[PDB]
Amino acid sequence: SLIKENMRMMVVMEGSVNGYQFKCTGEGDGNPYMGTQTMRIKVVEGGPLPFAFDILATSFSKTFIKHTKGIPDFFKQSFPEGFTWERVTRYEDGGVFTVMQDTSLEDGCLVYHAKVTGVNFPSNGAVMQKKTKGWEPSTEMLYPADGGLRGYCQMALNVDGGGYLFCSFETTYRSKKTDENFKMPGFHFVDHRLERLEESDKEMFVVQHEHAVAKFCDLPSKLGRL
Amino acid sequence: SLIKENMRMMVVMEGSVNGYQFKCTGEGDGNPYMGTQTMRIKVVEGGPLPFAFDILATSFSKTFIKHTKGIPDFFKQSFPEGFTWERVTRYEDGGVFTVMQDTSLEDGCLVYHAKVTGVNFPSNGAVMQKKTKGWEPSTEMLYPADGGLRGYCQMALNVDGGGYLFCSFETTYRSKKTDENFKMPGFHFVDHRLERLEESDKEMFVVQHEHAVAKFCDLPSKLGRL
Repeated sequence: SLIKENMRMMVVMEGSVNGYQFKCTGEGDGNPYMGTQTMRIKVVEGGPLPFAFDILATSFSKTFIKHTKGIPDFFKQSFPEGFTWERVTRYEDGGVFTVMQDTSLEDGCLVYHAKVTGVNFPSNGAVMQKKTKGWEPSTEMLYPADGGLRGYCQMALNVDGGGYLFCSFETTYRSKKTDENFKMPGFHFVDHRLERLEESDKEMFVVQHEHAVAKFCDLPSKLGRL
Repeated sequence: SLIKENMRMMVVMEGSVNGYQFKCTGEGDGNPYMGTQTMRIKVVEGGPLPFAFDILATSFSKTFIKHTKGIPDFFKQSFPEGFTWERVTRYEDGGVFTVMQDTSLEDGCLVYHAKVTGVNFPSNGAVMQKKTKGWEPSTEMLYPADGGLRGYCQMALNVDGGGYLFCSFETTYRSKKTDENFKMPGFHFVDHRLERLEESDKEMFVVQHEHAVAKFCDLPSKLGRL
């Protein structure tokens, strides 16, 4: 199959946050069926960034989700054509981060192109003041909609002092493939845990890891529901 | 302890939806430590309601959450004083459901008083057209805030035709107890599965059941985090 037990990925991210232009590139690898992946990222233009790199974290890889309980895999099924994802993240303090991402497969390497736009981040907020300390894990809720797959997520960002900064997002994943055999998943969840393993040069070099698993609620049901 | 292996509860809910006044009463039983509970509800004023009972479901019981390790029980620790919860649920189609709830313990029985207000529910929406078919399970994300415990949830309501209606809410849980020995939990999740077991008389009688468990993310961590 096109998606092997071990896969490499390359990324280019370009955009702006509060009008500040920047560009990042990255390369990594992972085990798509295990739901694990690692990415080494460099800020190639605009570094050192005047905002917390944490806001870019979720924009740097859907092919690396372990699918349990027979939940159809929207992403792995999309190759060789690939897919796109579009998202809007709203922070509790006004900041909004919108992304349009394209995922392709070239010569056996996954290729990502993310176009990002961050707006209205408060000048004295943790993001613009670089007082963030990584994300907590989260649970995404998904279901078919708008000719694709819709996902909703709520996340908490650790901040200096021991508090948290909340944000939520809605995503629409769209397949570039037109296949009679394509199997669409139904309502389900994806547990995520994105952790920063390393960083250097005022966040101009960052190493991120993510573990993701598609699953159903583990609680028993009185009606025989998933 | 004040909260026993088996507990009963009594509830009174009064308020309005889109200007329509109603009142409900209920009594239930559960096992607080197992995280299970059942409530038998009757609409005593305004029935049959012109809106889907489903929108009231989450307003009818935090004492019934299973706890294993690492997460102190904000709710069970609050007795005998009890606690309150305040919440705002926003539906993707404009409807907003706001609640102020009081939880007390009288003569060994849990007593709930919920004051609710639903506004702007679209006339032709699933709620006002009574085309809803129960909630999917969900995962609530919690952390300390505003002198209490903050909770965020995202829920999907099944609707006639096989689709879903999305909503999300933010809650603030406040303990009525002042105790220097009170242990505040840190960041965690609560998995919920609320199901309707029975109903009759155009929803003038409803039996709901809920299973809830406080937990950390299931996924392993690369950094030894919880």
